Amino acid sequence: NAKTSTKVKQMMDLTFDLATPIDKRRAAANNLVVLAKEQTGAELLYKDHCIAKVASLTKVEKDQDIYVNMVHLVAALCENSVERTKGVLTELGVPWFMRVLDQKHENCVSTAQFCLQTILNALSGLKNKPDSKPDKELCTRNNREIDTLLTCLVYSITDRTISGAARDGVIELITRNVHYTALEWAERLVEIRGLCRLLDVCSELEDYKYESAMDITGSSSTIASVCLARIYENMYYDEAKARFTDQIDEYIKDKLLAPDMESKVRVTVAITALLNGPLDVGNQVVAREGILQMILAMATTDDELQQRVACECLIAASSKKDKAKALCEQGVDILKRLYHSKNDGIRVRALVGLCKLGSYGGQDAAIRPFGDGAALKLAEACRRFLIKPGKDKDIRRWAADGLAYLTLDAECKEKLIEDKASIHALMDLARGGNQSCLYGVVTTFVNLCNAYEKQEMLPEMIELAKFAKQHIPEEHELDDVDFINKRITVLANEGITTALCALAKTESHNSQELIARVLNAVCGLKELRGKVVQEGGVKALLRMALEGTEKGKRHATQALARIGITINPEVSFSGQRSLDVIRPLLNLLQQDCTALENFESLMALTNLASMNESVRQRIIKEQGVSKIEYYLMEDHLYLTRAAAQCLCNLVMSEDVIKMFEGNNDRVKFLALLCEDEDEETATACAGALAIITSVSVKCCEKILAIASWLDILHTLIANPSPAVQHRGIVIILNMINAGEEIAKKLFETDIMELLSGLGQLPDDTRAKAREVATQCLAAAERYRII
Repeated sequence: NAKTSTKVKQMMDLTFDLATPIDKRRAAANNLVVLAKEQTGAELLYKDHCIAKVASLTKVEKDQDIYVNMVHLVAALCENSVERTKGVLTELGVPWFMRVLDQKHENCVSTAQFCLQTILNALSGLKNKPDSKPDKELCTRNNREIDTLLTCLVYSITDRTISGAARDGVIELITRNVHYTALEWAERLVEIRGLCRLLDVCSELEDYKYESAMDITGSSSTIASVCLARIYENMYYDEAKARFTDQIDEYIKDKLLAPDMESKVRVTVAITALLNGPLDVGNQVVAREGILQMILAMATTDDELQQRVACECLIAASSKKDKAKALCEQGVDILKRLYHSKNDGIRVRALVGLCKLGSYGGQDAAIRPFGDGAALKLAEACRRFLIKPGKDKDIRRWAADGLAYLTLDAECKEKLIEDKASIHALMDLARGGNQSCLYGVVTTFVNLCNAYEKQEMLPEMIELAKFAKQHIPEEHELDDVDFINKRITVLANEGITTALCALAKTESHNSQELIARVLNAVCGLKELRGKVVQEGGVKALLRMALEGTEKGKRHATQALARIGITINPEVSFSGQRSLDVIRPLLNLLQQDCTALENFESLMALTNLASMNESVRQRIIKEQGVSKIEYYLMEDHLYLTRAAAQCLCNLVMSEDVIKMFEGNNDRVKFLALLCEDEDEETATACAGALAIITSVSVKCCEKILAIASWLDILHTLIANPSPAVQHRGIVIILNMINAGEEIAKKLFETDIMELLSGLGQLPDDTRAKAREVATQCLAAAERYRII
């Protein structure tokens, strides 16, 4: 370790003395390198009081590049070290990270969050790997620090010291970690009265700032609602959902005494955020009570502020098919009135209120919603708000909430996709990352792509769904297809991938499902796969494939499968990515997925298995061999080919070979697949079995154990496919060379005679087979000399 030590000190130095200029950065970006996990690397910088030097350099440091690489440095050191972590928590305070968050320069928030995460990780045994759970043990030993960490975060939520960006980053951090049960953060947070604190952020008004104000962003109310909801998803028993709703209920009662306008305006804005979050709780609260009456009342006054706020609440109240049919009675009349307001922000909100109510229920009567031209009319209204240059505002967020409903209508989809100015407006909105417009904009995109969940018809006899099939069902009926594709193309072409990645920041599984639907839809066109990759699609989809809705994950995985088929995986999935993706892809191989999902998975896995022994290795450890194998027994013209082709790349790993050596019919069935009518299927199999017999004497024996293996070997030798026969005679050589007693069973049959017919002949179509055959005869000579 002589070497390492010296460089460390060389770099430590260059970095911290302000002499070295653009030389400083070299040391930094490189400093960070040497720690990278490597213990004998970190152990030192910790020991040469690096943590301290970083605390000095950072308060003075003005170059944003060096500054960031410094925080990475702190993270690198904590990584998987309870010690250096505990140690680091003492030398800088948790509040030192909470300051990196509030630094108002670029890339701070992501990096701050990465340390905090790394810290939370080391303390609890969490590894920064997909589907890692925390060590129950380390969660007890360090529960003091783990908890000191949570309480820090909850107390940062409403802290008026920090700016919006940082508040978001904090709330996000909490959303991400609440679900792990060995941490009990869901419960622990509800004790510290975290819910009230989240609600406080929700009811912070971004327009009119009442005297008591914290700095927020467009995404603050949304981000906070998703948190509220995620926390509730983890109130497991009935008693815990109790404590939750009770805390909320209480928080409302409190605000509703001394009901000045501020107190009223805030409670309703919070209730709105609460419906748009944990819906049941939102509803149990609207019930108790006559807050419905209170809202209607506010909507009826003549102050545009109560109007505004009350609309959003009405709009939010309608999120039940049940409580909307119940709501129209009284409220619709107010909405129609507000729909006539000269106040743009009010009109548009009222318009969304009405589009939402109007949307139920376009399956039931089979009769489409907004008949008789209402759909086109309302859409035109939304178009005008969307383009409206006159207010450069969040009036657009609502225009698009509107189109998320109208766009279910065919004619509407079509006007909209023709309307380039509006497609740009929508792109500019998503591109601007503002989380409050995700639902509207992305749903509109889903609609235009026809990517909404179709009517799912399932089979009696699931086990037979794929058997013997000779064709894979198109996703769309033939009339629709070309219009749909023209549409998906105009989206892809105005950079919908970058725009959605901007939004993918979200922690909402349901929000991720929408995004995953649109990206899958794009990847459905091979010509567009290129773009998606180059606009950063793979990183987003990979996250979305590992954590989300069962359906959302599915869509995201299939979109990755598609990219994998067309952009070589050595490029689209290097390097850690090629490993992370394997688990999700194997899940597309299950019986309840579509033949298309199976096929696109098999194809991608074949490509992935071709990379290195490392990716093969992950495929194996995840039970993948048997999951893929299943398809060889369907007589499916595409599924079986793909599976055979994939398997032909797995046998490159000796560990797979050992599977063929065991007690099973892997060698049997692979040999029988050699007689397959489909050339490519037969080629992959004889290829694979050639590879196997080339390295496994035991496998050559298993072949001789097959019912009428000689019949099988005749078929190979005389195969019309010059490729199969080449692979086939190679198998025979591999057996001959495997041992005298295998060779002898062979020499007892007409095989050697047969093979003496394929004499050497360099320029022939079958030159290769002739060559291997000549060597077969020659091998049988070595034996006879003895």
